[PDB]
Amino acid sequence: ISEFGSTMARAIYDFFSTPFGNRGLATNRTQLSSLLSSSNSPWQIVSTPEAPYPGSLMYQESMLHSATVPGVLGSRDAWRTFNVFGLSWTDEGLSGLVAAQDPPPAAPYQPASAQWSDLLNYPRWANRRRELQSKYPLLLRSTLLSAMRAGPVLYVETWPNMISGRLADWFMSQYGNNFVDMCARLTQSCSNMPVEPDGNYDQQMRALISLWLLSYIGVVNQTNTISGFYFSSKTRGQALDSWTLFYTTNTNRVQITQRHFAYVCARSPDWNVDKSWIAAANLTAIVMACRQPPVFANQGVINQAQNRPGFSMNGGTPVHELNLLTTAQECIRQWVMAGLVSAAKGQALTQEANDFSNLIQADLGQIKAQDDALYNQQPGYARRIKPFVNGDWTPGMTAQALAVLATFTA
Repeated sequence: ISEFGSTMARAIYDFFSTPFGNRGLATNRTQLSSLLSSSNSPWQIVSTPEAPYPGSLMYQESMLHSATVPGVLGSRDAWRTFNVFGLSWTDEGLSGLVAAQDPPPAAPYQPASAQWSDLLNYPRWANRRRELQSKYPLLLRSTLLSAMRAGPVLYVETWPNMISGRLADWFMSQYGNNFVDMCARLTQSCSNMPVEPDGNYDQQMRALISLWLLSYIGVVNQTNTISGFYFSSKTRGQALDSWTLFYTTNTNRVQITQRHFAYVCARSPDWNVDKSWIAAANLTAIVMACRQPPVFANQGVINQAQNRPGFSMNGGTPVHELNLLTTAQECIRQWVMAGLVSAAKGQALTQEANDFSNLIQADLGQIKAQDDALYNQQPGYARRIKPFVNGDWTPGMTAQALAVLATFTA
């Protein structure tokens, strides 16, 4: 940890496309169509058959970027004849995606699997910088999901008396609010981009992610607060989980002595149902977009994402992983230990977590198995969620990540 953190404005605008397998990019035109806005814009538990989970849109949008963006970078007129999956751009500014001609003007673009793009090769983005910067958090979010072996990474940073001054008043203005609402409002505030490293929006987003995470893992709770603040949920690891911002006058307040940083990813596929992890993953992309962030350890990203200058390196910042169930269980263990619930209410809670994780393993397991089968056999099949492997359900290195995160209060 540099004592200052990541103060450098962003100067490199790299994009990493989604890995795909034997039958190409696991999307089609019906799925891509479904992601667009009323105005045809790709840049603007409510499940659907097409997108079963919250984490579905994240994956499916990474395929939309990978299909549509890397193919127009060739120049100023690329958009006139460019088409992919039956879609074409409306203008050089990539405002909207509409139906292509068929036959098209040129041969349709072929997405490439797990491939890097320098987005500054787009002449318009090289000259009108503010219009790349405003799209880049979306594009970075895709890039990071594609580079991750499992679920989405979080940017996790604490610093000496981090919630104070106007940042304190800001958190107090949100007393009793839901975490996901807070995240959506900040996304909302960032639309008109000007996000400077260490500015107000930046410091809010970083402090929100780590306040939340440290409550998610149980080390921050009502007996152990950051400048009074903590998130709470009545349930833990369960369908009903809902994190509310609370404030305490009279309980222990941590004394952060130094700056702390970690990248933390979700190992287990239940990340797909976790709205708070996903909302934290979205802020993470806005936070990372505005700066040059820590360089990833190579072992933290898939093979095709290694050794990208400014992004990944031998010796980079490690990516810690969390099995979500293990973490729910550990959170609960922290709550019993803090005297926040009885030892018997701890068991009830563990059992409702274990029980919910059972229904999610099975629902995702079947989505996986159907998707895998259909991807290999049905041409032009649209996968509904990022591919995973059954081993992602083990704890893995969860305990290592919990031990590191517990030091973030010191």
